[PDB]
Formats: sequence, structure tokens, C-alpha cells
Amino acid sequence: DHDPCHDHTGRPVRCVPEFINAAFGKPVIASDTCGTNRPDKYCTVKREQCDTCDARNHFQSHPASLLTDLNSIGNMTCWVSTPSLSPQNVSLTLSLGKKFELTYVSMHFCSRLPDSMALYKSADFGKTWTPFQFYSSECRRIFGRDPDVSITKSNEQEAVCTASHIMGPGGNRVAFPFLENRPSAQNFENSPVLQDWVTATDIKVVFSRLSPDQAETDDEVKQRYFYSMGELAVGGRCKCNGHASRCIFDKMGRYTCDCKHNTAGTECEMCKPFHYDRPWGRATANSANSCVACNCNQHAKRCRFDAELFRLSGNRSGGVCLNCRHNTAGRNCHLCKPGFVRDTSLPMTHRKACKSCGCHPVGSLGKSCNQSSGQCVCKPGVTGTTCNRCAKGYQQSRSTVTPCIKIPHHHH
Ligand SMILES: *[C@@H]1O[C@H](CO[C@@H]2O[C@@H](C)[C@@H](O)[C@@H](O)[C@@H]2O)[C@@H](O[C@@H]2O[C@H](CO)[C@@H](O[C@@H]3O[C@H](CO[C@H]4O[C@H](CO)[C@@H](O)[C@H](O)[C@@H]4O)[C@@H](O)[C@H](O)[C@@H]3O)[C@H](O)[C@H]2NC(C)=O)[C@H](O[C@@H]2O[C@@H](C)[C@@H](O)[C@@H](O)[C@@H]2O)[C@H]1NC(C)=O
Ligand SMILES: *[C@@H]1O[C@H](CO)[C@@H](O)[C@H](O)[C@H]1NC(C)=O
Ligand SMILES: [Ca+2]
Repeated sequence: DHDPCHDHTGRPVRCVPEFINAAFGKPVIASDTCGTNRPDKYCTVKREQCDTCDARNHFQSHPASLLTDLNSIGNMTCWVSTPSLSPQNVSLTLSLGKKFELTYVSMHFCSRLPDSMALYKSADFGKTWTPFQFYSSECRRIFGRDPDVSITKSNEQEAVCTASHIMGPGGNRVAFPFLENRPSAQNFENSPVLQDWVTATDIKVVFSRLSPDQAETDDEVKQRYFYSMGELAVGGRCKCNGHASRCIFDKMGRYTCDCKHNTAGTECEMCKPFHYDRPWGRATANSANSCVACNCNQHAKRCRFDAELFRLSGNRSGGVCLNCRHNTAGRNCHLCKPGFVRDTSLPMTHRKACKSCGCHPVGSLGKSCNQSSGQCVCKPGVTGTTCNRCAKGYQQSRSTVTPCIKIPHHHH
């Protein structure tokens, strides 16, 4: 149908997947959920209102799945942690299944806004995590960071910690935009540091403290300390480096880019086989940086990119063909192997572009012949196109070093 990766004439152009809420309809894995072991009373103030949380009944259950489901206008389904007068180390983990480039992470809390939480991302499918924003009324003591550290050109990946969520304008909704206040934001397409900043395969929210212990048996106030949230939204695009308009499931089940521009890899981050004439690049407004096919004059199955050759060509071509067949030779299989010669009547792409020199081994000095006329390298006294007969005045000797000696009594 419509390929947004080529313009109406067919020229390659930059293309990106559509911007989505990439959290939506994906599992969130909570470290703790109320009503898991036994019913649990929890209470929220508005007058105080208590409910029972029991995971065995749908009307009483608050699983993490509620975080990325469809919400009704006055009916927000909320996940709820287990009431404890000592709540901490409670985490939510979301797998995107694929690298995305993220614009924002939004959290819509239900009861109270948590005092201290940390946002992390992974870019290796959960193997490792780095922070990217903190929230706390005591950044220094809790998270070992100064509050509201200024972002300069020399710390654009700063993971800021702030207490400004507390009476913030979003109320119970907290949104972190990845590019806000980043100096290189307007130069994103030429900012590897920012391109790294916004790349993630997973997100993780870690809650450390509900309140600074500033907010009747203890079973009663226990029913007020709990984490609770109804909407986890992660806005971004599937990362394809400008070389795909959509991501798909291939026939092996992998979620991956629908790579265009003769690229390959799950992120279109390398060139396809036999497309190694130019270095890979990310597409930009100026140019798609489409990978370029090697030229092996129909004589080679594989090729490789040689960077120094590319730099010597004037940054034009850099593919080196591998194992040229059919007695061809050269980095483009554009020449003839030693002992062969360019059959001019056929094209270089023909399976018989290079015909044997046919040089008679005894009368010639080398197997290789004149690449233009085919004439072989004749020893003294030898003549012929392939140096296979003695010249006038010479006669076949016995030695194979000098097979033609002068004829005695023959005038020269
Ligand atoms: C918020 O939304 C939920 C989910 O309902 C869906 O979403 C809303 C937005 C709307 O689009 C609905 O049409 C959707 O279905 C509401 O919960 C649902 O409420 C209705 C009416 O009370 C209830 O229907 C009865 O179901 C009985 C059987 O119940 C059991 O079986 C179901 C199927 O296995 C389970 O899903 C259910 O949990 C029970 O275990 C049946 O005998 C009756 O004849 C009705 O048909 C739905 O089952 C119920 N879905 C649930 C609980 O998952 C919320 O409604 C609120 O909660 C329930 C418990 C009542 O107290 C409601 O009166 C109350 O309003 C809704 N909250 C709002 C609107 O404030
Ligand atoms: C929090 O829980 C994890 C998972 O068991 C554990 O590895 C970690 O040590 C706990 N505490 C802290 C302070 O990280
Ligand atoms: Ca919800």
C-alpha cells in the first residue's frame, strides 16, 4: 500500500513508527498486591472510606493489570499494594518487549501521592537498570542526590531528584518528559547521548516511602499506608533508526521493526547481507542513508565492508567481494584470475567472462597471459598464441627449460 519509507518517486526517506502509549495492554509485574494471601482492609479519605481487597473476587481485586487497561471516565481501576505500616521496596516492572524511544512516563495515582519513588529503565530486557528521575521530600538522605540539579551540556543524562511533585500541578498525576530541559533536545537527530537517554526496553517504578510518617489498634492506621495507582502510560515510538514505519511480529514470533532501506536487525541498526558498500547510518531528514548493495558482477555470494577502502574511494564505495567464482578476481570480481583473460564478446557478468589463457606450459614462462590479446609469455625460440611451437629456424629439443634450440646450418 503506502510506504512512508519512500516518496512518491520511490526515493528512500526517513520513516518512524507511530507514536503510541506503549504501556497499554502490556503486563505490569508488581512486587506486592493486596489480597494475595488473605483479605485486606484498606481505607482512603475524601470522610474516610474503607473497602476489602481480595484477589479471589473481581469486584474486590486490584491486580497490576489494571495499570495498563482501558479506563472509564469516572471509573478508574487501581492497583493497590498490601497495607503495611512500614511500606517500602515495592516495585512495578513493565516490559516493552522491544526497544522504544521514549518521550514520557506518566503515573496516575489513586489515593495519596507517594513521598519517595524512583524511576528506572532497562535497555537490555531487564538485565540491568539505570535511574532516570527521582521524587522525594528528602532527595539527599533517601536517594543520595541533591534536589533539582541543573542540567548542563555536560550532564544531559542527569537523573534529577525533586520534591516538587508534592503540591505539583498534576495533583495525583505525575509525568516525566525525557527531553524537557535537556540542552541538546532541539538537535536530537545528531545527539547520540540523547538518543541513548530515551532508549528503553523496560521501565521500573520503585516506591520507597508513602509518607514521611507525617500522615485505635495499629491494624487501623495500617489500612491507610499503601501504594496505589490507576494508569501507567509510557509514550514513545518503536526504535527503528529512521528505517521503518511500523513494528511487527515476524514468522518466528519476535517483535521487531519492519526494516526498510536495505537494513536489518531488530532496530534496523545494521545493513542486510550483501548490502555492505556503504557504512550503516541512522536516517535523517536530509537522507535515508539507505544501505547499498555490493557489486560483484554476479560472481560472489557474500561481500564485506572495508572502511579504509571506503575512505580511500572518497567515501563512495567500500564493499569487497568474497570468494569471486568463475575465475574472476578483484574487489568487484571485475578482473580475471591469473591464467585467464577477458573474453571481450561477453559481458563481465557472464559466467564465462574469463576464458583460460591456454598457455602451453613447456613453451611459456607463466600461466598468465596478455590480458588484452591473450598472447602468452613465450620462451626464446618459441612462437604461437599459446607458445606451443618452435619458431622458424628452431627445433624441438629434449630440455624442458629451453625446449627450442637453434637448428644447426639454418641461416638466420
Ligand atoms: C466500574 O466498572 C466495573 C466493571 O464493569 C465494566 O466496566 C464499566 C465501566 C461498564 O462499562 C460495565 O458495563 C462493565 O461491565 C463495574 O463492575 C461491574 O458492575 C456490574 C453491575 O454491578 C456487575 O454486573 C453484575 O454481575 C453479576 C455477576 O457478578 C459476578 O460475575 C461477573 C462475571 O464473572 C464478575 O465480573 C463479577 O465481578 C462478579 O464476580 C450479575 O449477577 C448481575 O446480574 C450483574 O450483571 C459486574 O459484574 C461488575 N464487574 C466487576 C465487579 O468486575 C463497577 O461497578 C461497581 O461495582 C460493583 C461491585 C457494584 O457495586 C456496582 O453497583 C458498582 O457501581 C464500576 N463502578 C462504578 C460505575 O462506580
Ligand atoms: C529490595 O528487594 C530486592 C528483591 O528481593 C532485594 O534484592 C533488595 O536487596 C531489597 N532492598 C534493597 C535496599 O535493595
Ligand atoms: Ca486502570
